Amino acid sequence: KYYGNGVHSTKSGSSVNWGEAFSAGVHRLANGGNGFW
Repeated sequence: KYYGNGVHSTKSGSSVNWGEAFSAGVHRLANGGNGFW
């Protein structure tokens, strides 16, 4: 499930929600993985 299942209200930030989801996960890999590189 990706780019579709949004916890927050899409009304407020539909496009911002999708990106926010993935962006949030980056924090996990940022501690031990790729992160943003």
